[PDB]
Formats: sequence, C-alpha cells, structure tokens
Amino acid sequence: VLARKWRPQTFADVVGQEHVLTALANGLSLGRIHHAYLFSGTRGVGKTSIARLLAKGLNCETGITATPCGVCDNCREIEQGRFVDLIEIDAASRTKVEDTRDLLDNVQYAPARGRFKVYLIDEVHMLSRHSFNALLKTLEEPPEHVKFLLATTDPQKLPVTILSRCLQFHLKALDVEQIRHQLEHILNEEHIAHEPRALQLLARAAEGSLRDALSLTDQAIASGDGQVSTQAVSAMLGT
Ligand SMILES: Nc1ncnc2c1ncn2[C@@H]1O[C@H](COP(=O)(O)OP(=O)(O)OP(O)(O)=S)[C@@H](O)[C@H]1O
Ligand SMILES: [Zn+2]
Repeated sequence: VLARKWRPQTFADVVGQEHVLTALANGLSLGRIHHAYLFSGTRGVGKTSIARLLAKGLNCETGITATPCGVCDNCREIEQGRFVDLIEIDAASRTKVEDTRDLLDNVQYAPARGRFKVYLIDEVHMLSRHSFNALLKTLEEPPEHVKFLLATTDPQKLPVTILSRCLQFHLKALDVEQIRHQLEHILNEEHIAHEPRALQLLARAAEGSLRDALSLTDQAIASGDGQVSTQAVSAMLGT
C-alpha cells in the first residue's frame, strides 16, 4: 500500500517535522550522539520513520551521517527490518510480551555488524514496571555501542527518571496543506489521476495523520475507478 511504499528513506523525504530534523541532522553531522532519543507525538506523524532514519544514519557503512546513503548493506537491511543491529521492540504487543521482557533484560553490548547496537522501542510507555527499571538501569550506566530510540504517543505515562535521560523530540500533527501537498506529490509519482478538491478533502479527513491520509487515499483509488476524483471522494467521505 501507499504507506509502506512511501515510507521516508531520507530526512529530506520526511514531511514537516523541521525542528526535529534540523536538530538530529546537526547532531549527526557533528558527531554529537546521545545515548537515548525519545520521539513523541500523535498517530502517523512520523515518529517511527524518523527513529528508523536515525538508526540508518548511525550505522551507514559510509559513516555516521545525517544522509544515509541508502544503498549499503546496513542501509538496505535496516530498510527491510532485517538488520541484526537494529532490534525492534513493541511494548504495545500482547503477543511479544516475553521477548520484550527478555531482550531488555539482556542488552547485547557489542554490535555484531554495524558500529552501534540499536534498540527501537515502540509505545515505550506500555512497558511493564519490571522493564522500565531494566531500561532505566541501562540508561543510567550507558553501554557504549548501544543506542536507545524510544517512541510514544504519551510521554507523560513514562517514569520521569527515564524521560529525563533522553533527548526528547515532540512531533506535531501535520497541517492540512502539509498532508495535501504530500498526497499530490505521491499521486504524481505513481501516475495516478487526481483532482484538487479531492486531495483537499482527503487531507482534511486525515485529521493530522499522514498514515490515515494514505490509507484514505488507497481506499479512494480502489473504490473510485483507479483514480482520486472529487465526486468519488465526497461520496466515500460523506461530504
Ligand atoms: N512526517 C512524515 N513524512 C512523510 N511520510 C510520513 C510522515 N509521517 C507518516 N508518514 C507515512 O505514514 C507511515 C507511518 O508513519 P510512522 O513514522 O510509522 O508514524 P508514527 O508517528 O510512528 O505512528 P504510530 O505507530 O501510529 S504512533 C509511513 O510509512 C509514511 O508513509
Ligand atoms: Zn548506507
């Protein structure tokens, strides 16, 4: 679907989180790396995308950069989600509760391939109290070669002892114009027909989320004869 196909592959592909992208790039470019990053914000605004690019910028074979090359093996594997040094943890999953608990109790201090062992934790506020302390403990005695990239829609639900040990970045819900322009850009690249009004209606219905925006666009295309027209979208949205 559009959402997976148009996942940001470079900071330049990211829509509207400038204040965050400028700080991450400055830090990366000057070799100033903190041990833990926290990305907060609502739904589908780009938290995981940015965390993933940061992990990519940190392990690029080309060197620590704010512009991962995107063609080296480390970059390709991270992209595929099959990189040995990018350990993805989902605190919100009912199914991976043990793996979540175990991996955090057994941090692998030495990367096997890349220069850093990276942990990316989704919805970190949903971790058990046990794991919170496991994490805290690691953030208190920062293993080198190991970086923690946390994401969450509710930073406040997080123990202040942990929040305090991260570099916090607050992502904003995206503007109607920010979303509208991205949809237009994507549809132009896909060579899919669209009408101005139709895109305005989808951007508005997305209500701040680029992911919901792409999901609504994919539904529009599928139910509207392989195109995005004002008439078909209005009917679909109940305009
Ligand atoms: N700022 C953005 N710029 C460009 N595309 C984006 C942006 N935010 C979201 N997208 C699209 O939305 C999809 C999901 O975005 P994510 O980065 O996973 O959002 P998120 O903020 O982590 O959302 P959750 O998991 O619901 S909290 C991506 O694969 C993109 O196609
Ligand atoms: Zn690379």
